[PDB]
Amino acid sequence: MVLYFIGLGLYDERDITVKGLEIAKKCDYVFAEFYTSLMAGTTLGRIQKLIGKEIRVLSREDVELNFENIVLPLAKENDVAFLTPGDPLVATTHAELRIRAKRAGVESYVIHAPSIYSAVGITGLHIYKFGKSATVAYPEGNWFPTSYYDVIKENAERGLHTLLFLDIKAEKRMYMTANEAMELLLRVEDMKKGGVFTDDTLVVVLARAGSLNPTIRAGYVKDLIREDFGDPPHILIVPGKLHIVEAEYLVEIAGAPREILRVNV
Amino acid sequence: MVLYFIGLGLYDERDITVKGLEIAKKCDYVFAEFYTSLMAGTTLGRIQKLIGKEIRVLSREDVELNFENIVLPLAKENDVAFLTPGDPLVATTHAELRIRAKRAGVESYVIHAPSIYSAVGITGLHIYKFGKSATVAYPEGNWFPTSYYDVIKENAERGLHTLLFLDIKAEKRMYMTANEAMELLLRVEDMKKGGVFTDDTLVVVLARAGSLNPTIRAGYVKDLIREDFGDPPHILIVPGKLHIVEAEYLVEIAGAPREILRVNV
Ligand SMILES: Nc1ncnc2c1ncn2[C@@H]1O[C@H](CSCC[C@H](N)C(=O)O)[C@@H](O)[C@H]1O
Repeated sequence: MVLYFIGLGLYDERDITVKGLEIAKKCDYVFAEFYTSLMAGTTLGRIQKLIGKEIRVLSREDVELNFENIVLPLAKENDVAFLTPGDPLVATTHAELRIRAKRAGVESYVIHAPSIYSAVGITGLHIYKFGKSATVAYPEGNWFPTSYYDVIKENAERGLHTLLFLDIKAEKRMYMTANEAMELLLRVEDMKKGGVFTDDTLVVVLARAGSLNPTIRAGYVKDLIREDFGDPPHILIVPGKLHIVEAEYLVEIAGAPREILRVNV
Repeated sequence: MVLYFIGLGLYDERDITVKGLEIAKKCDYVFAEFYTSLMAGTTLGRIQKLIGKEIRVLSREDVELNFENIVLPLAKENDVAFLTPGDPLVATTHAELRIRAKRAGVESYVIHAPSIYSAVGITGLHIYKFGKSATVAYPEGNWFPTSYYDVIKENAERGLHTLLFLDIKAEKRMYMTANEAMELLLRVEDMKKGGVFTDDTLVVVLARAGSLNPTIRAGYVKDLIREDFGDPPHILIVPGKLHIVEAEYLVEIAGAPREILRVNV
């Protein structure tokens, strides 16, 4: 008699909230997708073990095309759950699935979970200072995406930071790295030459948020473009004008160039 | 030798992640702060009983002035947990505390949890479209702060949504309602006449996020300004131009008027 959208969190199976676990343990059927993001700290088995239910995984197509044929039909006579990495409604199009649920006469509920969108708080950058966000997508064929480049520009002009979700092709097991994302951004700089992303632009990389030992680094592109930030997933951030306290955290915690301390007011 | 920054999540004692609960249980000492925000759906006692540990509450002064004298000493020789509502380090002042830990030769780890900053995804508004964030503060005495008005203006100007955290007098335990916030914004409009917030402005109200039954309502100020959204906490959102999918969700799930489909898209 219900459908639950339950978030699994940032890194491993324990990133689920107690609410989400207690509820998932009591559902009759459990579905999940693992294409919107990457949980590099667990495995399907451990999750199934933690929840104590068989977890039927779905592909982007099963979801996007047959959600109402695969999941909804059961939600009518049973308690069904749909799991996702991080928060189920952040940087996905899952929200519209609630509309399908409604249109099918199924009540739906949402259980949140830690999201990279808020997790960036660990970088020491003020969350309220983040502007519009964007995704650095893989180029395909002769199509060259540049929108994400303009987002950075627009925010930087207001002194705001930019959060850059990195692309992903789960079926191919391809998880864009920050290094890759930086390369792509430099290329776009050649094209537009708007002085947005150069070798002297300060950036911050967060890898494996949620793990006890995430990788947090801040520095100039020229020096990080070649750095190894560990296994994915990675997120890239282009800070705006920094508050002194932010710079302090970047230098003290993310080992950034001690020079960023002398901010330009 | 270890300090754990553990987030308590959105609303009640079950909004902590399994990771945060287990880690908290294995800690020798447990501290908590409830001045950046509160956990409206639970009590200190319900949290203590869930953690199975005595929890010492610290004031703003305790943390901001004597964190190194109250919390860190015990960390140098034990496993200490510092709990906070939401997701740690989303609150501006938190990050600075990791530096203090370092200064004392103490290791600190962060255990994330759902933040309202990311939970707003349940409103159907695309997360990437959220711009700079602001807080609607209660005017007091000869001080009438209004920057939050300019934040809406700059965001909406760029087609971006604006998340407004509503003021909370933690000690006094008073919550600013969305209605109160709307009234304030209508007054700030009469003073700046910038056409940023009026009776015809479309807004979204999210109450008790995290709860299984939050209140998600969308509509024009003139219709919502005196509507009862239930118990706190309330979050107010002034969306920018809407993508049709966002609008369809607001109408179908948040009871928004069909009118927004042609006026705000
Ligand atoms: N633990 C983590 N560390 C760093 N980046 C992460 C991450 N989890 C997700 N991301 C980033 O976000 C992208 C997925 S976008 C979907 C986000 C998800 N709903 C959430 O709430 O987090 C990834 O490609 C990656 O760039």
